[PDB]
Amino acid sequence: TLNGGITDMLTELANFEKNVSQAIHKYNAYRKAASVIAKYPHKIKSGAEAKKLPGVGTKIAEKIDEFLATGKLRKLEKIRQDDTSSSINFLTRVSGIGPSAARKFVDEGIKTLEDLRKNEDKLNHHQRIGLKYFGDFEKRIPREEMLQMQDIVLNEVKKVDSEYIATVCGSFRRGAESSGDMDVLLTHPSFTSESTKQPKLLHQVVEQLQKVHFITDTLSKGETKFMGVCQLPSKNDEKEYPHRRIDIRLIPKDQYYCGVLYFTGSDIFNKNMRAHALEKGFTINEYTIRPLGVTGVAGEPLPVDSEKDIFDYIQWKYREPKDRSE
DNA sequence: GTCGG
DNA sequence: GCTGATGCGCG
DNA sequence: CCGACCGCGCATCAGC
Ligand SMILES: [Mn+2]
Ligand SMILES: [Mn+2]
Ligand SMILES: [Mn+2]
Ligand SMILES: [Mn+2]
Ligand SMILES: [Mn+2]
Ligand SMILES: [Mn+2]
Ligand SMILES: [Mn+2]
Ligand SMILES: [Mn+2]
Ligand code: NA
Ligand code: NA
Repeated sequence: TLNGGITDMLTELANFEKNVSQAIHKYNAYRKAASVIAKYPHKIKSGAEAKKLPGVGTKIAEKIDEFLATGKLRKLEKIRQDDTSSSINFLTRVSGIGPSAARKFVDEGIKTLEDLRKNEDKLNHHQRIGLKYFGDFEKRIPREEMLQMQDIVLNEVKKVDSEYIATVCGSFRRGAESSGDMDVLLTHPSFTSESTKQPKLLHQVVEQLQKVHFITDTLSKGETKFMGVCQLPSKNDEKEYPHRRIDIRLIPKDQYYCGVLYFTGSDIFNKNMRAHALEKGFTINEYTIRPLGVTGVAGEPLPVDSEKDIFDYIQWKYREPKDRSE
């Protein structure tokens, strides 16, 4: 946290451009500036010193100069006290409310958690669940709870079938002492790249996890990705655990290493790696790494036996999950 | 907003 | 009733 | 200067 003042303001500026300005590339530009400054090993003494980093241009060095001069930023003061901007920003904290719905609510005068209760009937299933667990979803998960969460899913999973393999990923796999949610990568030998039919795989795992009252709600469900809510079992009914976001992702077994690389993250690392893959003639997704043709068409998937195999393809020295929190 | 082309 | 553009989301 | 800026899964609903 050597430059947290600067990275905090860049993050709040990125969030402003996503939620209010609906400018995803200005959101991404600020996050990239913030991620690069988080990585810089000297305390930033001026915007000129920051402009030397890839991702920090004139306008950000200007905001850093103002921020170090005054301890504040005028642009952010305006945004915090703008009724629309701050109300839109607030609503996007509800899961299911993104920048479009937020702006439309505020245009209808719906602009506080109470207002969303009065108009519960204007929310889709996802939003209504995000309002229901609004506070719980902002609570972090101690790694101690994560470990009990991991033990419950792994046990239930192969109480459905021996051959399942469940890998908890996301920030937990990177050794985070606390996590935003639970991200679970799922595989099975009967579902590979050339597999057919099936897809009753995610459902039986989800259904089993519901049958033991671990999953409590569903945000979305498909044959490869599940998004929902879970909860650690209440200790003899004594101040229940917060409800938690869980994501389960079912990847073909022969594609496990691309899948685990993607789901381990972090998101900015994934974006940095895939960009770097692009320069060296590759395209990385959660299934394959494919070579880039002369034109722009992607080639056939390359053989992958390890997370490191992908790093070498793109001439990146392997970085362990702990070192992936970009 | 940024920076490579 | 249908669907594909749009929205929201995952790392 | 100018435009590209990772990659993809699922749900909703305007316009038929
Ligand atoms: Mn009100
Ligand atoms: Mn997560
Ligand atoms: Mn997640
Ligand atoms: Mn029951
Ligand atoms: Mn995330
Ligand atoms: Mn590079
Ligand atoms: Mn459709
Ligand atoms: Mn421009
Ligand atoms: Na720079
Ligand atoms: Na949201």
